[PDB]
Amino acid sequence: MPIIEQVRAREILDSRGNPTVEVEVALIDGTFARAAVPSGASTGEHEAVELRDGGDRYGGKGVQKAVQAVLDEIGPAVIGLNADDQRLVDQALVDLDGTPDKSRLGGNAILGVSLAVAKAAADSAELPLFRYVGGPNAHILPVPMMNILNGGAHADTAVDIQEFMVAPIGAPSFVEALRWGAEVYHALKSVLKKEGLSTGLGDEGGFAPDVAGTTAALDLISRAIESAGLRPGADVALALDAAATEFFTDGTGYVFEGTTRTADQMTEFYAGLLGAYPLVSIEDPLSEDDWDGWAALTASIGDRVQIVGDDIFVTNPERLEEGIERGVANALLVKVNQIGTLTETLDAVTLAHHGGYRTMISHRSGETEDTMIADLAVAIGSGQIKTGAPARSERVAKYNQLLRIEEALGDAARYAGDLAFPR
Amino acid sequence: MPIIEQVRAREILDSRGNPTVEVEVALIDGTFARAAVPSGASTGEHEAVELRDGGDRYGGKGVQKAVQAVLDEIGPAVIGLNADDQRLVDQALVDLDGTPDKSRLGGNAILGVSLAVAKAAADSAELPLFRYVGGPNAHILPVPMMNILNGGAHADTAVDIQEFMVAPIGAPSFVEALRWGAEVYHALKSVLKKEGLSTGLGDEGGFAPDVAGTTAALDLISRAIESAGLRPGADVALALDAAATEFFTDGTGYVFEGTTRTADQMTEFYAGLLGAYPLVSIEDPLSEDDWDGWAALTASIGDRVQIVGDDIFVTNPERLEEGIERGVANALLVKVNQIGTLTETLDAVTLAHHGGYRTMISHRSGETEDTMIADLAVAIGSGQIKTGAPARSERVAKYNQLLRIEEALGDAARYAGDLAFPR
Amino acid sequence: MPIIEQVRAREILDSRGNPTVEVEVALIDGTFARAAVPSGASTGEHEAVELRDGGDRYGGKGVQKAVQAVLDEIGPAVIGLNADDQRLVDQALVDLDGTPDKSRLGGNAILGVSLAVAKAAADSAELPLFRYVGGPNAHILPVPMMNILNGGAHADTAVDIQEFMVAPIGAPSFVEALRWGAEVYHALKSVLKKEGLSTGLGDEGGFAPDVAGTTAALDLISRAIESAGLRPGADVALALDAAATEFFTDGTGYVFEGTTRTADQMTEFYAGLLGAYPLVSIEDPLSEDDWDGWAALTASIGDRVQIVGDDIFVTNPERLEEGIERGVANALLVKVNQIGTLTETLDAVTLAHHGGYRTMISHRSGETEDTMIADLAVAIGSGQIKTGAPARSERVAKYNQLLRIEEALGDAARYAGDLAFPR
Amino acid sequence: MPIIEQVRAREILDSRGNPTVEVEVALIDGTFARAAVPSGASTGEHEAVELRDGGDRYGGKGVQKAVQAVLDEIGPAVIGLNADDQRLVDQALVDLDGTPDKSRLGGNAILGVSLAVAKAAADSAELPLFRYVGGPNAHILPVPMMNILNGGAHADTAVDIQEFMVAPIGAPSFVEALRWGAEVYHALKSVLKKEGLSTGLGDEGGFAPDVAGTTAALDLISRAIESAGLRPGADVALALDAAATEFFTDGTGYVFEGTTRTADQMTEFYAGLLGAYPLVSIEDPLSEDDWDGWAALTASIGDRVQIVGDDIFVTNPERLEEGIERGVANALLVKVNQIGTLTETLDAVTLAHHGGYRTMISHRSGETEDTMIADLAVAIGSGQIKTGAPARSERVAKYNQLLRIEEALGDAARYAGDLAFPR
Ligand SMILES: [Mg+2]
Ligand SMILES: [Mg+2]
Ligand SMILES: [Mg+2]
Ligand SMILES: [Mg+2]
Ligand SMILES: [Mg+2]
Ligand SMILES: [Mg+2]
Ligand SMILES: [Mg+2]
Ligand SMILES: [Mg+2]
Repeated sequence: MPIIEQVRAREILDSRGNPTVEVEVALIDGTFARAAVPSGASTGEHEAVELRDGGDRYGGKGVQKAVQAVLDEIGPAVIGLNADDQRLVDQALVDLDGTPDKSRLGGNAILGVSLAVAKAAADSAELPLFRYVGGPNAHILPVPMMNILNGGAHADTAVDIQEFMVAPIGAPSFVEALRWGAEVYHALKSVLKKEGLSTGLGDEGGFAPDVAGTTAALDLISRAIESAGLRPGADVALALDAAATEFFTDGTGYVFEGTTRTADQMTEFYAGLLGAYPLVSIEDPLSEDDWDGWAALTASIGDRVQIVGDDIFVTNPERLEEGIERGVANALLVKVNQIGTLTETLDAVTLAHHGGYRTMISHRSGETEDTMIADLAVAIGSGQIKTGAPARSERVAKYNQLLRIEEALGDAARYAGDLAFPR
Repeated sequence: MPIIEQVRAREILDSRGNPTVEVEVALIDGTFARAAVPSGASTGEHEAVELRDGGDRYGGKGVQKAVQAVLDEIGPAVIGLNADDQRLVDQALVDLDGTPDKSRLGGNAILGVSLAVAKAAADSAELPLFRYVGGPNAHILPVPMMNILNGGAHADTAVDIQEFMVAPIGAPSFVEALRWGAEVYHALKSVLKKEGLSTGLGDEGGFAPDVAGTTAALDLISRAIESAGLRPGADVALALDAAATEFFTDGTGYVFEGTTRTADQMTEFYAGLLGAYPLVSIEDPLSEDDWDGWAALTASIGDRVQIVGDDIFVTNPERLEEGIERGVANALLVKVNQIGTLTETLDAVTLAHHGGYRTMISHRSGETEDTMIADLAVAIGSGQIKTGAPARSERVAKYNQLLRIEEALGDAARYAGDLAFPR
Repeated sequence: MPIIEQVRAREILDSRGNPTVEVEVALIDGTFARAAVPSGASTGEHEAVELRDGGDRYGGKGVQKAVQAVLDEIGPAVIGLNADDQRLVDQALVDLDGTPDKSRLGGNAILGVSLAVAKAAADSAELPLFRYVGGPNAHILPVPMMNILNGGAHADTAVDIQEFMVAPIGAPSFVEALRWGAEVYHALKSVLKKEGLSTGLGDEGGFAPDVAGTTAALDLISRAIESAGLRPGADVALALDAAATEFFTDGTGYVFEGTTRTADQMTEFYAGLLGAYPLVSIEDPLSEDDWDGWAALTASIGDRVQIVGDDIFVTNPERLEEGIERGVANALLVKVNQIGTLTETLDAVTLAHHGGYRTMISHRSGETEDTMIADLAVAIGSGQIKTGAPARSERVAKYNQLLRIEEALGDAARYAGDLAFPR
Repeated sequence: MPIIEQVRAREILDSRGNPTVEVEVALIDGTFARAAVPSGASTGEHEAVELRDGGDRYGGKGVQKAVQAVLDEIGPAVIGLNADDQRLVDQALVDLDGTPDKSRLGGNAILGVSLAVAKAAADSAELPLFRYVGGPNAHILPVPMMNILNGGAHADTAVDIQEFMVAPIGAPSFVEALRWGAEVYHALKSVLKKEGLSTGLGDEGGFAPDVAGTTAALDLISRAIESAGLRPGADVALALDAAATEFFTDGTGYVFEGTTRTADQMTEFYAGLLGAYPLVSIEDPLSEDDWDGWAALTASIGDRVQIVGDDIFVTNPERLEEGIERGVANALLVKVNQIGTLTETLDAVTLAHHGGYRTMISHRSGETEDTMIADLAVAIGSGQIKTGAPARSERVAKYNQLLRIEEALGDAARYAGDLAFPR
């Protein structure tokens, strides 16, 4: 039966060398699932809170407190519930915590137990995780948005756009899309090494060279796409993650490239970018509190390009409805550890689907060898995924799992190429 | 394993005394599921073709040919595939037929095998059918739209609105919604018996009295709602199924109550109805070819009420996209036997979800003791269902199955009342 | 029964974005294993060769040919053998190939099948992989040598030594050793900023600074160790990977720091290093063909430091015996894919144990999410491991698996700290 | 599961008619393994002591109270541990005893439980007892060293060496080595009968003739090897067990053959023997405490012959490290009941492997029908075994078990002939 019997937790290291929680759920017969909780560089004001130790051990980032919370409190609080009742167990956890941010028990411990329970339920049904979480109709493979060139808050560089991403929208299958992405990645590596720029990978596997500006970066990416043998826009498109909050001082304006601008001038810069390049999506173009500027930008360019809300929404339904009503950000970015449980994740992605918003399962800066977000991007049928460059196998494990998913589907699979970017 | 071993078929009677197909799929384990194929009265032409015998036996409606087709072709054509690969088996069937409307093998045989395969896959996973088809997040119980008063193409009467439906949107749970529906039904029965009107149930369990007109019918329904002890609009709302095609002569106009009117005057009549009554939804307000009039009506009153497309769309994605682009009919009506397979059903309901359209799992005129559309309306989370009045247990089996579903969910369940009719 | 039933391979991406092989050997019971084959940055003249595709697809590095080889020949050539007869299957493969380098079938396909059948002959007995491969006495956790600072043939800067490593030899347990390593890593990450340098991770997770020379690098590392809160030598030692072949022009001397030197001069440089720093191990100090210089260096400084043979031996027993005879390289470096199969690895490590040589299970430049070298370094009881810096979770997966191994052992485990570097 | 459930013990007779202990560890599954504890003719000053009854029953050698120690203390003290954790259970026993030589509970009541659990941690995994203890690479069949001619402390004779042994190093396989040993044995039996001597078997199956001097014994053995059809040195070597502690009066000297001699004289006697005969190994050449003479003898001839201590080390790691650092003897005998547990045995054999010492699993004077030392000599890959002459089926059971092992290996097996005696 799918009734929880044991809940264990241990402390491991994530892809960046910081501690994190690993939860192992054992069912009565022997079904034994294991899930590790990813982490993020920016805490925010609305996400769930990670319960860190604090002090001098591990630089104050130990998670012995969350491990102890799982081993003494959450364990018996879920031992005995029904695995296939995700909403039951997740409401149990959310009430056992009792706070609107889950900070008393930490979002990481709760998410670890939630995810391991979902994995054990999918293992029990003998379905594969994507089939369970998505049902019978889970057949779509997502377009990998590969962040190949890093800037902004990741390195000392003039550019302040965080992530520059390519998207192989013109590929016939998913495996060919992965091949094109890897080829563009190596072509860009060669192009960089040619101009005496640094080829030291950041935290996302993307490069961090000292480029002149955003336009020079996009032109370098276009050169790399051309050198691979493809056609920009018809085969490979471009995408941005601006993260304007990382350079927005409240009440003065967005200091961009040494020139203070209003929301209007940022929208003009974005319009120029969209004109001169085959951009298909921009993520967090303005700050997460400048709602009026966001509505202005959605009116201006919000039908020639996809507008992804990464920080303005925190995968919270309560902020998602408020952004739906005011006509902003016709796209969501689903990070599973910004909400704390799988159930609220599915609810927010449903709420964003029924509002005309595309979604995009995304990764964190500190990931692990867990490849669940691939299964989750296939199950919910998002048709987009953002899980880094084809390097640093914490990022490549996701692509490998998507390859295995496509092979397991077989003739049923469909690649969501160019059907995810109509504009 | 979920690999198909045997496929049988027999000929049974539906709720109206006409033959239909019953398919029994037996898996290797011992999982043995059966499913019967419903059949409606009105064929919208675009929908899949129902392969009948023709002749003198059973009035020319025998289905011995579909039974033979299942026993000689489809059986070995699916024996050996993987049950959980719904899209695999359904594409196998659709190619084995080879026609754009499945007329060579009939939509009924193909749908019977599809549904029995889905039932055996859900039984294999040991999940319940709604949990399988909907995943982990299948928790919403739909608002039952109970057709209590029949007119139009169902009896000799001055009214030409086909179905008059009530909807308990104000109930706290699903059980109380069913109770309120049954109480309104019996109150209306008493109100009818008082005025010496006929209490002979039609094909939907609804009554067929010789009332003056649409307004008199709605006033009688409001009297019945008041006599039950509830408040019209706050507790119970009203709904219409016009089926205008049943009185639309092409090139002349909608002959309503002996007066030929254009689309404009029909929209004015509908606006008057919406004003004087708490109508929340109208289904097929105009013909299925008067696209311009439909766009006009969607612009005029298509934000004060729900516009359900029953015939203008036939659960076909190719017509659904075309109706999406032209701004028409912000609601779909999902009939499983108008498309022929479960897979295309799920695809059309997905396509209508991501377009701002609410859906509504619906029944046919000739049903059976099969309660699959209840599980299907819970799984896809439509939040609405149309399965007749609480009588004629081919209609009540669905409500009973929804009660069992709610009991099995428990604390996780949520009634979709007042969240499915914002206007 | 542990008899092989199926063997199937697919093509995936490794940690560097290049293709590689992944084999999945199922057993007649249900045991289903999976092992991906690593590949290094640079190979030599004596190891087994990888069967790459060549051409334009994937930059000429596709492995579709090795996948096809597994699926047509290696598959049926082992289906039916006994899993626990590791010495049977590996000789079967080695004869089926027929060449001294496994060129006909590629070392990668052979190694994939070897490792996967080993992971199934350990999963069958329900033992854990380390307990199987090592027996009942497998209880020692190795000292992690963490490559934190990269140089030489990687960042093309003024440094020539390839890998600078730290080794927490003074820790009480393994988990504290991992903590100390991570803390030294994060301290160096800040010392770099405090000396105006870059924090771009290389291929091993180590940093790529533009520091003056070798001595400056060791001084920077010592500063980071002091800033972490530990004591150099008593808590944390140091290590080197000279990789002399990358700067040795045959017929002339080693070109170091811009000067041509003889073997004697390099030995004096290494002695000056051993002087002012707590170096415990140097790897490949001279080229893999300068045997006489190797004997000289072994007799000179082979009593005060460990001498690791990385290229002078390729995990080949036939070269290992010769290096044993002439008195060189008191330590071996075990890379599993430089010999092509598990059995030859076990034989070479046995041969190096019975000769007074310490061993060190090592990683390749392109790894995957496979964590077999952790189990293998616990099983053979090497007491040392070299698997990169605590970053880039293709490196951190090994440390996480070693943590799980220590937790599973419990009181039995012993950390081999300060018992692996007597000199 | 490998969790101990029941532990029993009874008192049986060994090969010499003295009582001994027989333990029967049972597992929860049904795994039921028994193991009898051997006992030597004479103990020393550092082994673990046997807990004899003392008194008049069985000549004071009863073990009725070591049988009781297992049924009242050790039983519940191990019932519940994990079989595959040899380190765990063996440390549990060693602490439950609490003495430096296991005297409180006897070194026979503990070793029985150790062995009978290991015979269930191998029976459970369905591996054979030799694959478990040695892993997957256990393939080497040892060179049988057959003691065919007894002298010294065994019979009233002018011979001073204890055991004269032959070793078929030139055989192609193990079965041919056993055949050659048996043929030499019968040839010697015929030569003895033909030269007017006695054929009374000692405690090892070897003969006890009344011959004069060592040289005459080696000449008899060489004549038997010649008469068998072989040639000394190329086919069959020779070996000695001086056991010189049995005639070393401390402070006076090695009185033998009517000459009191110092350690220096014995080295010349051994050198003369080594010259005139093809000796490959001498066991206990000088004494249990004459360390300086041992170092001298190791310097003198310790690279032209193997030096076995057996008594100078007692399979105790503590004395082994001292003998390593002083580098006295090139080899040791691994007697499992001189250390008390299986774990400490493996630890000492590992410690002596990594020091340049070859090992030799050996038997005791009083053995049983237990054939564990064969499985243990092939698992640790010692390449040598000393288990008596091919007679007295307590000694032949070991050879029969090695034959079964060689048959079960198949093509994987390798005979360690002439690779175990390079000198
Ligand atoms: Mg962020
Ligand atoms: Mg972002
Ligand atoms: Mg109809
Ligand atoms: Mg209708
Ligand atoms: Mg190399
Ligand atoms: Mg190296
Ligand atoms: Mg003795
Ligand atoms: Mg002896």
